Amino acid sequence: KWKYNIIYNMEIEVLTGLHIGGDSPVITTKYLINNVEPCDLPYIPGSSIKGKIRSLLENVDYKGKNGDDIVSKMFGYLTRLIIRDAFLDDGHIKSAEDARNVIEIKSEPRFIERVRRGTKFKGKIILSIYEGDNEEEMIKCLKTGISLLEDSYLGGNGTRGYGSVKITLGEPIKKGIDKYE
Amino acid sequence: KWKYNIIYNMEIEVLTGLHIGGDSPVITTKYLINNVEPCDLPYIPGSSIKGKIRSLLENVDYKGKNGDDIVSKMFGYLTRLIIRDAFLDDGHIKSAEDARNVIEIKSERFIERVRRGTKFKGKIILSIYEGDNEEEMIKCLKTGISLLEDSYLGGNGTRGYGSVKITLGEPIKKGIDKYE
Repeated sequence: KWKYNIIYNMEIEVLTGLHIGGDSPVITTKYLINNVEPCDLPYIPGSSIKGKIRSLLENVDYKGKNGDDIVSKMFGYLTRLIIRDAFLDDGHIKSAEDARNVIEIKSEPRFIERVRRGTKFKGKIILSIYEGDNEEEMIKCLKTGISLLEDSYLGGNGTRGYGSVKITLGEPIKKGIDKYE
Repeated sequence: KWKYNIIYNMEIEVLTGLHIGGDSPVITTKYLINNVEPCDLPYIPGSSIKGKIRSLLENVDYKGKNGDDIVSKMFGYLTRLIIRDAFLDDGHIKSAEDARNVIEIKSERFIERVRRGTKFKGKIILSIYEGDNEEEMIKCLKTGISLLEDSYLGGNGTRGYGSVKITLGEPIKKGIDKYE
């Protein structure tokens, strides 16, 4: 039986140049910049965050308060955790030329695209809570997974120093059946 | 099996004009001056430091206590050593007063180079697994850093460019405890 969803308005700040692949470009999608101009701009796929956090917890052998596989129960072997695609906070992005200033071309002698340090992504995380679930343990498993990621990296070329990320969850919003009406 | 991570707060001080390429400009990224105004200012890519340190270790034929290719086990052939990009100390970005002095235009052709005395900071993350030689790993990293100080970062090292002083903080050990 379902209790409520916990909603997190997550923010992802790029600390070192971030490369999530699609010369190798980063994955992009169409934005309407300044509510006028169509522009292809980076986004962070939810699969990248969820897959990276999951692999990090499996590397540290994260188990629940007992021996339970909370990692499997949350991230999947009924859905308990969605991490959606995150899109650019277009807060200081007012023209298509301001847009892909966001992207740096970095040589390594191929040329790799990266999302420059300081760009911010906004995305939702939805946690579904059912009766019999340990909400505090699930949040904790999510939090320390985020902690693991910040001492690691998103995307590729992390050995080269790419993809250091600061993840900020807001305060949790609990929505029960009442709030959906 | 993972045991812990070792975090070093790293500092890099330019001793002689450092040129890491992108008239020949140095690689730059967007900074914020006073956290208001944008400006393109230099940074040191982590690949420059890691690549030069490994390159130096190899010209020396560095090995572990046995025939260990510890350079490969660390710098790669699982991740064990991350060297992140290094960005300007927040002292150089309190005003436009300081951003202009950071870059010197030196004739040789005009070559940009980061002025002597500017400081960068970044992180070195080491991951230690079951059966890895932590003492030799740290020794191999520190030996490469030591060799770097008698070499150079970037280009035109023969002309005296890119002398660098690297300072590692005290190591921060982080097991599962510090991540919960």
